[PDB]
Amino acid sequence: ARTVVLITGCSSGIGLHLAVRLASDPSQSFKVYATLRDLKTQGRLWEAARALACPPGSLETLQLDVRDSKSVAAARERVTEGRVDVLVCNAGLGLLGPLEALGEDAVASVLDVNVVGTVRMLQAFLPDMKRRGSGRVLVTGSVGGLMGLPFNDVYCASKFALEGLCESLAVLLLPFGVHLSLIECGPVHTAFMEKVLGSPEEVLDRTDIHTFHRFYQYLAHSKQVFREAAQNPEEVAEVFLTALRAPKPTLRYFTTERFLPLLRMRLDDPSGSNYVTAMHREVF
Amino acid sequence: ARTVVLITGCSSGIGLHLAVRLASDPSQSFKVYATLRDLKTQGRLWEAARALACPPGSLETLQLDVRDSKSVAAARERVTEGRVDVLVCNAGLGLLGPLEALGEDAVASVLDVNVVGTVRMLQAFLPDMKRRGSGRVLVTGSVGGLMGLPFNDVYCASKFALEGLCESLAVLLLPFGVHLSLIECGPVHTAFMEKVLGSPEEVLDRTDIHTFHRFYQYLAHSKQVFREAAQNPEEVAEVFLTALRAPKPTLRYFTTERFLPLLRMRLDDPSGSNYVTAMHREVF
Ligand SMILES: C[C@]12CC[C@@H]3c4ccc(O)cc4CC[C@H]3[C@@H]1C[C@H](Cc1cccc(C(N)=O)c1)[C@@H]2O
Ligand SMILES: C[C@]12CC[C@@H]3c4ccc(O)cc4CC[C@H]3[C@@H]1C[C@H](Cc1cccc(C(N)=O)c1)[C@@H]2O
Repeated sequence: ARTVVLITGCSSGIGLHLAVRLASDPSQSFKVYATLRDLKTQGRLWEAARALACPPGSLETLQLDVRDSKSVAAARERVTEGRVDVLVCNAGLGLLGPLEALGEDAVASVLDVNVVGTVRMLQAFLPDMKRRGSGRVLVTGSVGGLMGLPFNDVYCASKFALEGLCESLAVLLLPFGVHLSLIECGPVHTAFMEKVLGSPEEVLDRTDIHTFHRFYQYLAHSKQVFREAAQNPEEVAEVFLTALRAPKPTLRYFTTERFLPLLRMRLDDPSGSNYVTAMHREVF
Repeated sequence: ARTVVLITGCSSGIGLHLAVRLASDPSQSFKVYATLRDLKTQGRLWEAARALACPPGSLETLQLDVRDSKSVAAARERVTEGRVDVLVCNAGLGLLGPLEALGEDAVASVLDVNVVGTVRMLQAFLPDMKRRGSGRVLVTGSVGGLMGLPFNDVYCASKFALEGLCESLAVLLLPFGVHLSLIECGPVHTAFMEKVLGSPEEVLDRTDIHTFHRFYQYLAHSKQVFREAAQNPEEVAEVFLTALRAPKPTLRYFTTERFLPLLRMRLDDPSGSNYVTAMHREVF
Protein backbone atom coordinates (compact mmCIF):
# COMPACT_ATOMS: atom_id res chain seq x y z
CA ALA A 1 0.00 0.00 0.00
CA ARG A 2 2.48 2.63 1.19
CA THR A 3 6.15 2.19 0.25
CA VAL A 4 7.83 1.39 3.59
CA VAL A 5 11.19 3.12 3.94
CA LEU A 6 13.67 2.52 6.77
CA ILE A 7 16.52 5.07 7.03
CA THR A 8 19.58 4.94 9.34
CA GLY A 9 21.20 8.06 10.84
CA CYS A 10 18.32 10.55 10.87
CA SER A 11 19.33 12.89 13.66
CA SER A 12 20.86 15.32 11.22
CA GLY A 13 21.96 15.94 7.71
CA ILE A 14 21.06 13.94 4.64
CA GLY A 15 19.19 11.33 6.71
CA LEU A 16 16.98 13.86 8.60
CA HIS A 17 16.21 15.85 5.35
CA LEU A 18 15.43 12.68 3.40
CA ALA A 19 13.21 11.11 6.16
CA VAL A 20 10.84 14.12 6.29
CA ARG A 21 11.10 14.94 2.51
CA LEU A 22 9.62 11.50 1.97
CA ALA A 23 7.29 12.21 4.92
CA SER A 24 5.95 14.75 3.59
CA ASP A 25 5.37 13.88 -0.05
CA PRO A 26 2.21 15.64 -1.15
CA SER A 27 1.31 12.27 -2.62
CA GLN A 28 1.46 10.48 0.87
CA SER A 29 3.08 7.41 -0.80
CA PHE A 30 5.72 6.69 1.86
CA LYS A 31 5.69 5.23 5.35
CA VAL A 32 9.04 6.29 7.00
CA TYR A 33 10.94 4.68 9.89
CA ALA A 34 13.60 7.13 10.82
CA THR A 35 16.26 5.49 12.98
CA LEU A 36 18.73 7.17 15.31
CA ARG A 37 21.52 6.04 17.60
CA ASP A 38 20.41 8.36 20.51
CA LEU A 39 16.77 9.36 20.92
CA LYS A 40 17.91 12.54 22.71
CA THR A 41 18.99 13.78 19.29
CA GLN A 42 15.47 13.38 17.74
CA GLY A 43 14.34 16.99 18.43
CA ARG A 44 15.50 18.38 15.01
CA LEU A 45 13.87 15.48 13.19
CA TRP A 46 10.51 16.39 14.86
CA GLU A 47 11.09 20.17 14.47
CA ALA A 48 11.73 19.78 10.63
CA ALA A 49 8.85 17.32 10.58
CA ARG A 50 6.55 20.23 11.81
CA ALA A 51 8.14 22.76 9.37
CA LEU A 52 7.30 20.58 6.26
CA ALA A 53 4.12 19.61 8.04
CA CYS A 54 4.38 15.89 7.72
CA PRO A 55 1.07 14.20 8.18
CA PRO A 56 0.44 12.23 11.38
CA GLY A 57 1.56 8.59 10.84
CA SER A 58 3.93 9.42 7.99
CA LEU A 59 7.04 9.23 10.34
CA GLU A 60 7.92 6.68 13.12
CA THR A 61 11.27 7.01 14.96
CA LEU A 62 13.21 3.95 16.14
CA GLN A 63 16.38 3.71 18.14
CA LEU A 64 19.07 1.80 16.24
CA ASP A 65 22.79 1.43 17.02
CA VAL A 66 24.39 0.04 13.78
CA ARG A 67 27.33 -1.30 15.86
CA ASP A 68 24.94 -3.69 17.58
CA SER A 69 23.18 -6.42 15.65
CA LYS A 70 20.57 -7.00 18.48
CA SER A 71 19.60 -3.37 18.05
CA VAL A 72 19.32 -3.87 14.22
CA ALA A 73 16.98 -6.92 14.93
CA ALA A 74 14.83 -4.97 17.49
CA ALA A 75 14.36 -2.17 14.96
CA ARG A 76 13.54 -4.74 12.27
CA GLU A 77 10.97 -6.37 14.66
CA ARG A 78 9.23 -2.98 15.14
CA VAL A 79 8.37 -2.71 11.42
CA THR A 80 4.69 -3.59 11.75
CA GLU A 81 3.97 -4.05 7.96
CA GLY A 82 6.48 -6.90 7.95
CA ARG A 83 8.49 -5.77 4.92
CA VAL A 84 10.83 -2.95 3.96
CA ASP A 85 10.50 -1.69 0.47
CA VAL A 86 13.37 0.87 0.53
CA LEU A 87 16.28 0.37 2.95
CA VAL A 88 18.46 3.50 3.22
CA CYS A 89 21.93 2.99 4.80
CA ASN A 90 23.09 6.45 5.69
CA ALA A 91 24.49 6.31 9.29
CA GLY A 92 28.11 7.31 9.13
CA LEU A 93 31.01 8.65 11.13
CA GLY A 94 33.71 11.11 10.11
CA LEU A 95 37.34 11.17 11.01
CA LEU A 96 39.77 13.88 10.11
CA GLY A 97 43.42 14.36 11.06
CA PRO A 98 47.03 13.13 10.67
CA LEU A 99 46.93 9.34 10.70
CA GLU A 100 49.29 8.97 13.80
CA ALA A 101 47.10 11.50 15.64
CA LEU A 102 43.95 9.25 15.41
CA GLY A 103 43.12 7.01 18.38
CA GLU A 104 42.99 3.39 17.57
CA ASP A 105 39.44 3.22 19.03
CA ALA A 106 38.37 6.06 16.82
CA VAL A 107 39.85 4.22 13.83
CA ALA A 108 38.02 0.99 14.86
CA SER A 109 34.74 2.88 15.45
CA VAL A 110 34.60 4.53 11.95
CA LEU A 111 35.08 1.11 10.32
CA ASP A 112 32.57 -0.49 12.67
CA VAL A 113 29.85 2.01 11.99
CA ASN A 114 30.59 2.90 8.35
CA VAL A 115 31.36 -0.61 6.97
CA VAL A 116 30.38 -3.25 9.53
CA GLY A 117 27.17 -1.50 10.45
CA THR A 118 26.22 -1.32 6.72
CA VAL A 119 27.01 -5.05 6.55
CA ARG A 120 24.70 -5.66 9.60
CA MET A 121 21.81 -3.79 7.93
CA LEU A 122 22.23 -5.74 4.72
CA GLN A 123 22.41 -9.10 6.63
CA ALA A 124 19.24 -8.31 8.59
CA PHE A 125 17.24 -6.98 5.59
CA LEU A 126 18.51 -8.51 2.35
CA PRO A 127 17.31 -12.16 3.00
CA ASP A 128 13.57 -11.20 2.94
CA MET A 129 14.04 -8.88 -0.04
CA LYS A 130 15.54 -11.69 -2.08
CA ARG A 131 12.69 -14.05 -1.03
CA ARG A 132 10.10 -11.43 -2.22
CA GLY A 133 12.07 -10.81 -5.41
CA SER A 134 11.91 -7.04 -4.80
CA GLY A 135 13.40 -4.14 -2.73
CA ARG A 136 15.57 -1.02 -3.12
CA VAL A 137 18.74 -0.43 -1.07
CA LEU A 138 20.20 3.03 -1.17
CA VAL A 139 23.57 3.76 0.40
CA THR A 140 25.05 7.16 1.14
CA GLY A 141 28.40 7.24 -0.61
CA SER A 142 31.01 9.98 -0.86
CA VAL A 143 33.39 11.22 -3.50
CA GLY A 144 35.96 10.34 -0.72
CA GLY A 145 35.08 6.66 -1.45
CA LEU A 146 36.13 7.25 -5.13
CA MET A 147 39.52 9.13 -4.63
CA GLY A 148 41.82 9.53 -1.54
CA LEU A 149 42.19 12.83 0.33
CA PRO A 150 45.12 13.90 2.65
CA PHE A 151 44.08 13.71 6.25
CA ASN A 152 40.94 11.70 5.38
CA ASP A 153 42.86 8.37 5.27
CA VAL A 154 40.47 6.48 7.51
CA TYR A 155 37.30 8.15 6.37
CA CYS A 156 38.28 7.42 2.72
CA ALA A 157 39.26 3.88 3.79
CA SER A 158 35.68 3.47 5.07
CA LYS A 159 34.03 5.10 2.06
CA PHE A 160 36.13 3.09 -0.51
CA ALA A 161 35.03 -0.02 1.49
CA LEU A 162 31.43 0.69 0.82
CA GLU A 163 32.13 0.85 -2.93
CA GLY A 164 33.80 -2.60 -2.59
CA LEU A 165 30.94 -3.97 -0.51
CA CYS A 166 28.14 -2.64 -2.71
CA GLU A 167 29.67 -3.37 -6.11
CA SER A 168 30.31 -6.98 -5.03
CA LEU A 169 26.66 -7.30 -3.89
CA ALA A 170 25.23 -5.69 -6.99
CA VAL A 171 26.91 -8.27 -9.25
CA LEU A 172 25.01 -11.03 -7.28
CA LEU A 173 21.63 -9.19 -6.79
CA LEU A 174 21.09 -8.29 -10.55
CA PRO A 175 18.86 -11.43 -11.33
CA PHE A 176 17.13 -11.31 -7.92
CA GLY A 177 15.20 -8.05 -8.59
CA VAL A 178 16.77 -6.42 -5.46
CA HIS A 179 18.28 -3.04 -6.40
CA LEU A 180 21.31 -1.53 -4.67
CA SER A 181 22.51 1.99 -5.43
CA LEU A 182 25.17 4.33 -4.02
CA ILE A 183 24.38 8.02 -3.89
CA GLU A 184 27.76 9.59 -4.28
CA CYS A 185 27.88 12.98 -2.47
CA GLY A 186 30.32 15.78 -2.85
CA PRO A 187 30.59 18.33 -0.03
CA VAL A 188 27.17 18.75 1.59
CA HIS A 189 26.40 21.68 3.81
CA THR A 190 24.81 20.31 7.00
CA ALA A 191 27.01 20.32 10.06
CA PHE A 192 29.64 17.82 8.99
CA MET A 193 33.25 18.18 9.88
CA GLU A 194 32.48 19.05 13.48
CA LYS A 195 33.99 17.04 16.30
CA VAL A 196 35.48 14.79 13.69
CA LEU A 197 38.83 16.53 14.65
CA GLY A 198 40.71 16.97 18.01
CA SER A 199 41.96 20.36 19.28
CA PRO A 200 45.01 21.95 17.56
CA GLU A 201 46.65 21.48 20.94
CA GLU A 202 46.00 17.70 21.02
CA VAL A 203 46.76 17.14 17.31
CA LEU A 204 50.19 18.93 17.65
CA ASP A 205 50.98 16.64 20.59
CA ARG A 206 50.49 13.66 18.35
CA THR A 207 52.37 14.74 15.27
CA ASP A 208 55.34 16.61 13.82
CA ILE A 209 55.34 20.34 13.12
CA HIS A 210 55.52 19.89 9.34
CA THR A 211 52.61 17.41 9.26
CA PHE A 212 50.67 19.78 11.57
CA HIS A 213 51.29 22.70 9.21
CA ARG A 214 50.12 20.66 6.21
CA PHE A 215 46.89 19.78 8.09
CA TYR A 216 46.14 23.54 8.40
CA GLN A 217 46.80 23.99 4.71
CA TYR A 218 44.42 21.08 3.88
CA LEU A 219 41.77 22.63 6.20
CA ALA A 220 42.13 26.05 4.50
CA HIS A 221 41.64 24.41 1.10
CA SER A 222 38.73 22.27 2.32
CA LYS A 223 36.93 25.42 3.68
CA GLN A 224 37.41 26.93 0.23
CA VAL A 225 36.10 23.86 -1.66
CA PHE A 226 33.08 23.70 0.64
CA ARG A 227 32.28 27.38 0.13
CA GLU A 228 32.38 26.96 -3.68
CA ALA A 229 30.91 23.52 -4.15
CA ALA A 230 28.84 22.50 -1.11
CA GLN A 231 25.25 21.32 -1.87
CA ASN A 232 21.96 21.44 0.17
CA PRO A 233 20.77 18.31 1.89
CA GLU A 234 17.44 19.14 0.07
CA GLU A 235 19.30 18.89 -3.32
CA VAL A 236 21.01 15.69 -2.15
CA ALA A 237 17.68 14.17 -1.02
CA GLU A 238 16.15 14.60 -4.51
CA VAL A 239 18.89 12.32 -5.85
CA PHE A 240 17.90 9.58 -3.47
CA LEU A 241 14.24 10.06 -4.74
CA THR A 242 15.39 9.80 -8.36
CA ALA A 243 17.11 6.47 -7.65
CA LEU A 244 14.15 5.12 -5.64
CA ARG A 245 11.81 6.05 -8.46
CA ALA A 246 13.96 4.65 -11.40
CA PRO A 247 12.44 1.46 -13.01
CA LYS A 248 16.00 0.04 -13.39
CA PRO A 249 18.47 1.76 -10.99
CA THR A 250 22.16 1.90 -11.88
CA LEU A 251 24.80 1.16 -9.25
CA ARG A 252 25.83 4.79 -8.72
CA TYR A 253 24.03 8.17 -8.75
CA PHE A 254 26.18 11.32 -8.58
CA THR A 255 24.70 14.26 -6.84
CA THR A 256 27.21 16.50 -8.70
CA GLU A 257 29.14 16.05 -11.93
CA ARG A 258 31.89 18.34 -10.58
CA PHE A 259 34.47 15.79 -9.50
CA LEU A 260 34.09 13.54 -12.55
CA PRO A 261 37.06 15.18 -14.36
CA LEU A 262 39.32 14.46 -11.36
CA LEU A 263 37.99 10.89 -11.17
CA ARG A 264 38.79 10.43 -14.90
CA MET A 265 42.43 11.16 -14.24
CA ARG A 266 42.65 8.60 -11.40
CA LEU A 267 41.29 6.10 -13.74
CA ASP A 268 43.29 6.42 -16.93
CA ASP A 269 46.68 6.54 -15.11
CA PRO A 270 46.37 3.18 -13.20
CA SER A 271 49.89 3.80 -11.57
CA GLY A 272 48.06 6.49 -9.49
CA SER A 273 50.92 8.94 -10.19
CA ASN A 274 48.80 11.61 -12.05
CA TYR A 275 46.13 11.64 -9.40
CA VAL A 276 48.51 11.89 -6.53
CA THR A 277 50.43 14.67 -8.28
CA ALA A 278 47.31 16.69 -9.28
CA MET A 279 45.81 16.33 -5.84
CA HIS A 280 49.03 17.24 -4.02
CA ARG A 281 49.19 20.53 -5.95
CA GLU A 282 45.40 21.09 -5.73
CA VAL A 283 45.57 20.84 -1.92
CA PHE A 284 48.95 22.35 -1.12
CA ALA B 1 74.62 -0.47 5.79
CA ARG B 2 72.11 -3.23 5.01
CA THR B 3 68.59 -2.19 3.94
CA VAL B 4 66.42 -3.23 6.90
CA VAL B 5 63.12 -4.74 5.78
CA LEU B 6 60.23 -5.65 8.09
CA ILE B 7 57.49 -7.81 6.53
CA THR B 8 54.11 -8.81 8.07
CA GLY B 9 52.43 -12.18 7.41
CA CYS B 10 55.38 -14.42 6.53
CA SER B 11 54.08 -17.84 7.45
CA SER B 12 53.01 -18.51 3.90
CA GLY B 13 52.47 -17.12 0.48
CA ILE B 14 53.72 -13.83 -0.87
CA GLY B 15 55.16 -12.81 2.52
CA LEU B 16 57.17 -16.05 3.06
CA HIS B 17 58.49 -16.02 -0.59
CA LEU B 18 59.41 -12.33 -0.41
CA ALA B 19 61.13 -12.59 3.05
CA VAL B 20 63.59 -15.30 1.90
CA ARG B 21 63.91 -13.95 -1.73
CA LEU B 22 65.31 -10.82 -0.12
CA ALA B 23 67.22 -13.10 2.30
CA SER B 24 68.84 -14.58 0.02
CA ASP B 25 69.90 -11.93 -2.45
CA PRO B 26 73.27 -12.96 -3.85
CA SER B 27 74.22 -9.36 -3.14
CA GLN B 28 73.49 -9.72 0.70
CA SER B 29 72.01 -6.17 0.71
CA PHE B 30 68.98 -6.87 2.93
CA LYS B 31 68.44 -7.51 6.61
CA VAL B 32 64.93 -9.14 6.93
CA TYR B 33 62.56 -9.25 9.93
CA ALA B 34 59.90 -11.69 9.00
CA THR B 35 56.89 -11.36 11.29
CA LEU B 36 54.18 -13.92 11.97
CA ARG B 37 51.04 -14.07 14.08
CA ASP B 38 51.82 -17.63 15.41
CA LEU B 39 55.39 -18.85 15.75
CA LYS B 40 54.14 -22.44 15.38
CA THR B 41 53.63 -21.61 11.71
CA GLN B 42 57.31 -20.60 11.14
CA GLY B 43 58.49 -24.06 9.95
CA ARG B 44 57.89 -23.35 6.19
CA LEU B 45 59.64 -20.00 6.47
CA TRP B 46 62.76 -21.81 7.86
CA GLU B 47 62.41 -24.76 5.43
CA ALA B 48 62.31 -22.35 2.35
CA ALA B 49 65.07 -20.37 4.04
CA ARG B 50 67.29 -23.58 3.85
CA ALA B 51 66.17 -24.34 0.23
CA LEU B 52 67.37 -20.88 -1.07
CA ALA B 53 70.20 -21.15 1.39
CA CYS B 54 69.84 -17.83 3.08
CA PRO B 55 72.97 -16.79 4.84
CA PRO B 56 73.05 -16.87 8.66
CA GLY B 57 71.86 -13.46 9.99
CA SER B 58 69.97 -12.53 6.83
CA LEU B 59 66.55 -13.50 8.44
CA GLU B 60 65.17 -12.79 11.98
CA THR B 61 61.60 -13.91 12.85
CA LEU B 62 59.37 -11.88 15.19
CA GLN B 63 55.94 -12.62 16.52
CA LEU B 64 53.48 -9.87 15.57
CA ASP B 65 49.67 -9.81 15.88
CA VAL B 66 48.51 -6.84 13.69
CA ARG B 67 45.24 -6.69 15.71
CA ASP B 68 47.25 -5.71 18.77
CA SER B 69 49.16 -2.44 18.88
CA LYS B 70 51.30 -3.58 21.92
CA SER B 71 52.47 -6.46 19.76
CA VAL B 72 53.29 -3.99 16.88
CA ALA B 73 55.36 -1.90 19.44
CA ALA B 74 57.20 -5.01 20.85
CA ALA B 75 58.16 -6.03 17.31
CA ARG B 76 59.25 -2.46 16.57
CA GLU B 77 61.37 -2.47 19.81
CA ARG B 78 63.16 -5.67 18.64
CA VAL B 79 64.56 -3.94 15.52
CA THR B 80 68.12 -3.53 16.81
CA GLU B 81 69.36 -1.15 14.01
CA GLY B 82 66.76 1.37 15.16
CA ARG B 83 65.27 2.12 11.73
CA VAL B 84 63.21 0.36 9.09
CA ASP B 85 64.10 1.15 5.56
CA VAL B 86 61.37 -0.92 3.82
CA LEU B 87 58.11 -1.68 5.68
CA VAL B 88 56.05 -4.36 3.91
CA CYS B 89 52.37 -4.63 4.99
CA ASN B 90 51.25 -7.98 3.72
CA ALA B 91 49.33 -9.73 6.59
CA GLY B 92 45.81 -10.33 5.38
CA LEU B 93 42.71 -12.41 5.91
CA GLY B 94 40.30 -13.83 3.35
CA LEU B 95 36.58 -14.20 3.54
CA LEU B 96 34.42 -15.91 0.99
CA GLY B 97 30.71 -16.66 0.99
CA PRO B 98 27.14 -15.26 0.80
CA LEU B 99 27.07 -12.08 2.87
CA GLU B 100 24.27 -13.33 5.30
CA ALA B 101 26.27 -16.55 5.80
CA LEU B 102 29.33 -14.66 7.27
CA GLY B 103 29.62 -14.39 11.06
CA GLU B 104 29.71 -10.91 12.34
CA ASP B 105 33.01 -11.69 14.17
CA ALA B 106 34.50 -12.96 10.96
CA VAL B 107 33.40 -9.74 9.24
CA ALA B 108 34.92 -7.64 12.09
CA SER B 109 38.16 -9.69 12.05
CA VAL B 110 38.87 -9.22 8.27
CA LEU B 111 38.49 -5.44 8.68
CA ASP B 112 40.56 -5.45 11.86
CA VAL B 113 43.45 -7.32 10.35
CA ASN B 114 43.30 -6.09 6.73
CA VAL B 115 42.58 -2.36 7.35
CA VAL B 116 43.06 -1.53 11.04
CA GLY B 117 46.18 -3.64 11.33
CA THR B 118 47.67 -1.84 8.27
CA VAL B 119 46.75 1.43 10.01
CA ARG B 120 48.57 0.22 13.21
CA MET B 121 51.74 -0.59 11.24
CA LEU B 122 51.72 2.79 9.56
CA GLN B 123 51.12 4.61 12.91
CA ALA B 124 54.00 2.75 14.59
CA PHE B 125 56.47 3.16 11.67
CA LEU B 126 55.62 6.24 9.61
CA PRO B 127 56.56 8.91 12.27
CA ASP B 128 60.30 7.98 12.25
CA MET B 129 60.37 7.64 8.46
CA LYS B 130 59.07 11.17 8.05
CA ARG B 131 61.63 12.47 10.60
CA ARG B 132 64.47 10.79 8.59
CA GLY B 133 63.01 12.05 5.31
CA SER B 134 63.25 8.54 3.83
CA GLY B 135 61.60 5.05 3.78
CA ARG B 136 59.64 2.72 1.47
CA VAL B 137 56.23 1.26 2.40
CA LEU B 138 54.95 -1.55 0.26
CA VAL B 139 51.42 -2.87 0.68
CA THR B 140 50.00 -6.06 -0.73
CA GLY B 141 46.94 -5.05 -2.72
CA SER B 142 44.52 -7.12 -4.78
CA VAL B 143 42.60 -6.65 -7.98
CA GLY B 144 39.62 -7.28 -5.57
CA GLY B 145 40.44 -3.83 -4.08
CA LEU B 146 39.96 -2.31 -7.62
CA MET B 147 36.62 -4.02 -8.70
CA GLY B 148 33.92 -5.91 -6.67
CA LEU B 149 33.41 -9.69 -6.94
CA PRO B 150 30.22 -11.71 -6.01
CA PHE B 151 30.72 -13.51 -2.76
CA ASN B 152 33.87 -11.48 -1.95
CA ASP B 153 31.84 -8.54 -0.54
CA VAL B 154 33.80 -8.24 2.68
CA TYR B 155 37.17 -9.18 1.31
CA CYS B 156 36.70 -6.56 -1.48
CA ALA B 157 35.43 -4.11 1.15
CA SER B 158 38.76 -4.60 2.96
CA LYS B 159 40.90 -4.44 -0.18
CA PHE B 160 39.11 -1.27 -1.55
CA ALA B 161 39.78 0.23 1.94
CA LEU B 162 43.46 -0.16 1.53
CA GLU B 163 43.32 1.74 -1.78
CA GLY B 164 41.48 4.54 0.10
CA LEU B 165 43.94 4.46 2.99
CA CYS B 166 47.09 4.40 0.85
CA GLU B 167 46.04 6.91 -1.81
CA SER B 168 45.10 9.39 0.93
CA LEU B 169 48.52 8.90 2.58
CA ALA B 170 50.46 9.14 -0.66
CA VAL B 171 49.01 12.60 -1.40
CA LEU B 172 50.49 13.79 1.99
CA LEU B 173 53.84 11.83 1.91
CA LEU B 174 54.96 13.06 -1.62
CA PRO B 175 57.14 16.03 -0.27
CA PHE B 176 58.36 14.03 2.76
CA GLY B 177 60.51 11.56 0.74
CA VAL B 178 58.57 8.57 2.23
CA HIS B 179 57.35 6.29 -0.57
CA LEU B 180 54.17 4.23 -0.38
CA SER B 181 53.25 1.71 -3.07
CA LEU B 182 50.50 -0.91 -3.53
CA ILE B 183 51.43 -4.12 -5.29
CA GLU B 184 48.21 -5.10 -6.94
CA CYS B 185 47.98 -8.92 -7.27
CA GLY B 186 45.74 -10.98 -9.44
CA PRO B 187 45.16 -14.62 -8.49
CA VAL B 188 48.33 -15.99 -6.87
CA HIS B 189 48.89 -19.69 -6.47
CA THR B 190 49.94 -20.30 -2.86
CA ALA B 191 47.31 -21.85 -0.64
CA PHE B 192 44.77 -19.06 -0.58
CA MET B 193 41.09 -19.68 -0.55
CA GLU B 194 41.36 -22.38 2.09
CA LYS B 195 39.37 -22.12 5.30
CA VAL B 196 38.19 -18.77 4.10
CA LEU B 197 34.81 -20.60 3.49
CA GLY B 198 32.48 -22.69 5.78
CA SER B 199 31.20 -26.19 4.84
CA PRO B 200 28.51 -26.48 2.11
CA GLU B 201 26.37 -27.82 4.94
CA GLU B 202 26.85 -24.70 7.12
CA VAL B 203 26.60 -22.21 4.22
CA LEU B 204 23.24 -23.76 3.05
CA ASP B 205 21.94 -23.36 6.60
CA ARG B 206 22.62 -19.67 6.40
CA THR B 207 21.26 -18.86 2.99
CA ASP B 208 18.61 -19.53 0.35
CA ILE B 209 18.88 -22.30 -2.23
CA HIS B 210 19.23 -19.90 -5.16
CA THR B 211 22.01 -17.88 -3.48
CA PHE B 212 23.69 -21.20 -2.54
CA HIS B 213 23.55 -22.38 -6.16
CA ARG B 214 25.05 -19.10 -7.39
CA PHE B 215 27.93 -19.50 -4.88
CA TYR B 216 28.79 -22.87 -6.53
CA GLN B 217 28.69 -21.25 -9.94
CA TYR B 218 31.04 -18.45 -8.72
CA LEU B 219 33.39 -21.11 -7.24
CA ALA B 220 33.43 -23.07 -10.54
CA HIS B 221 34.34 -19.89 -12.41
CA SER B 222 36.95 -18.86 -9.83
CA LYS B 223 38.66 -22.32 -10.12
CA GLN B 224 38.76 -21.73 -13.87
CA VAL B 225 40.19 -18.19 -13.61
CA PHE B 226 42.84 -19.41 -11.16
CA ARG B 227 43.86 -22.27 -13.45
CA GLU B 228 44.30 -19.88 -16.40
CA ALA B 229 45.67 -16.78 -14.75
CA ALA B 230 47.23 -17.64 -11.37
CA GLN B 231 50.84 -16.39 -10.85
CA ASN B 232 53.80 -17.72 -8.74
CA PRO B 233 54.59 -16.05 -5.46
CA GLU B 234 58.18 -15.92 -6.92
CA GLU B 235 56.83 -13.82 -9.88
CA VAL B 236 54.83 -11.67 -7.45
CA ALA B 237 57.89 -11.14 -5.21
CA GLU B 238 59.93 -9.69 -8.13
CA VAL B 239 57.32 -6.94 -8.41
CA PHE B 240 57.84 -5.94 -4.83
CA LEU B 241 61.66 -5.82 -5.60
CA THR B 242 61.04 -3.61 -8.65
CA ALA B 243 59.10 -1.11 -6.52
CA LEU B 244 61.67 -1.18 -3.70
CA ARG B 245 64.43 -0.55 -6.20
CA ALA B 246 62.68 2.30 -8.22
CA PRO B 247 64.28 5.78 -7.63
CA LYS B 248 60.76 7.34 -7.70
CA PRO B 249 58.03 4.70 -6.98
CA THR B 250 54.53 5.22 -8.34
CA LEU B 251 51.50 4.55 -6.14
CA ARG B 252 50.56 1.25 -7.79
CA TYR B 253 52.48 -1.67 -9.36
CA PHE B 254 50.48 -4.33 -11.21
CA THR B 255 51.80 -7.79 -11.13
CA THR B 256 49.69 -8.59 -14.24
CA GLU B 257 48.23 -6.40 -16.96
CA ARG B 258 45.42 -8.94 -17.47
CA PHE B 259 42.60 -7.25 -15.58
CA LEU B 260 43.33 -3.74 -16.86
CA PRO B 261 40.72 -4.03 -19.68
CA LEU B 262 38.03 -4.93 -17.12
CA LEU B 263 39.16 -2.08 -14.86
CA ARG B 264 38.89 0.34 -17.84
CA MET B 265 35.23 -0.47 -18.20
CA ARG B 266 34.49 0.18 -14.50
CA LEU B 267 36.07 3.48 -14.91
CA ASP B 268 34.57 5.01 -18.03
CA ASP B 269 30.95 4.08 -17.08
CA PRO B 270 30.84 5.87 -13.65
CA SER B 271 27.16 4.63 -13.14
CA GLY B 272 28.77 1.17 -12.57
CA SER B 273 26.15 -0.40 -14.89
CA ASN B 274 28.63 -1.75 -17.56
CA TYR B 275 30.88 -3.31 -14.98
CA VAL B 276 28.12 -4.96 -13.07
CA THR B 277 26.60 -6.29 -16.29
CA ALA B 278 29.91 -7.58 -17.75
CA MET B 279 30.89 -9.18 -14.48
CA HIS B 280 27.48 -10.79 -13.91
CA ARG B 281 27.74 -12.53 -17.31
CA GLU B 282 31.48 -13.27 -16.87
CA VAL B 283 30.74 -15.10 -13.59
CA PHE B 284 27.35 -16.65 -14.23
C1 LIG C 1 35.30 13.90 0.48
C2 LIG C 1 34.34 15.11 0.21
C3 LIG C 1 34.10 15.28 -1.30
C4 LIG C 1 35.42 15.75 -1.96
C5 LIG C 1 35.99 17.07 -1.31
C6 LIG C 1 37.22 17.62 -1.95
C7 LIG C 1 37.39 17.45 -3.34
C8 LIG C 1 38.49 18.00 -4.00
C9 LIG C 1 39.50 18.69 -3.30
O1 LIG C 1 40.60 19.19 -4.01
C10 LIG C 1 39.39 18.87 -1.90
C11 LIG C 1 38.28 18.36 -1.17
C12 LIG C 1 38.16 18.58 0.36
C13 LIG C 1 36.70 18.33 0.77
C14 LIG C 1 36.19 17.00 0.19
C15 LIG C 1 34.89 16.43 0.81
C16 LIG C 1 34.96 16.06 2.28
C17 LIG C 1 33.59 15.45 2.52
C18 LIG C 1 33.71 14.29 3.51
C19 LIG C 1 33.81 14.26 5.05
C20 LIG C 1 35.01 14.29 5.78
C21 LIG C 1 35.01 14.13 7.17
C22 LIG C 1 33.76 13.90 7.81
C23 LIG C 1 32.51 13.79 7.12
C24 LIG C 1 31.10 13.48 7.75
N1 LIG C 1 30.65 14.06 8.89
O2 LIG C 1 30.36 12.63 7.20
C25 LIG C 1 32.60 13.97 5.73
C26 LIG C 1 33.12 15.00 1.12
O3 LIG C 1 32.51 13.70 1.12
C1 LIG D 1 40.25 -10.96 -6.38
C2 LIG D 1 41.29 -11.88 -7.12
C3 LIG D 1 41.75 -11.23 -8.43
C4 LIG D 1 40.56 -11.21 -9.42
C5 LIG D 1 39.96 -12.65 -9.67
C6 LIG D 1 38.86 -12.71 -10.68
C7 LIG D 1 38.89 -11.83 -11.76
C8 LIG D 1 37.92 -11.88 -12.77
C9 LIG D 1 36.85 -12.80 -12.70
O1 LIG D 1 35.89 -12.80 -13.72
C10 LIG D 1 36.77 -13.71 -11.61
C11 LIG D 1 37.74 -13.72 -10.58
C12 LIG D 1 37.64 -14.72 -9.40
C13 LIG D 1 39.01 -14.80 -8.72
C14 LIG D 1 39.55 -13.38 -8.41
C15 LIG D 1 40.71 -13.29 -7.40
C16 LIG D 1 40.41 -13.76 -5.99
C17 LIG D 1 41.70 -13.43 -5.26
C18 LIG D 1 41.39 -12.98 -3.84
C19 LIG D 1 41.08 -13.77 -2.56
C20 LIG D 1 39.78 -14.14 -2.14
C21 LIG D 1 39.57 -14.75 -0.90
C22 LIG D 1 40.70 -14.95 -0.06
C23 LIG D 1 42.04 -14.54 -0.39
C24 LIG D 1 43.32 -14.67 0.50
N1 LIG D 1 43.63 -15.79 1.20
O2 LIG D 1 44.10 -13.70 0.61
C25 LIG D 1 42.16 -13.94 -1.66
C26 LIG D 1 42.35 -12.32 -6.12
O3 LIG D 1 42.90 -11.25 -5.34
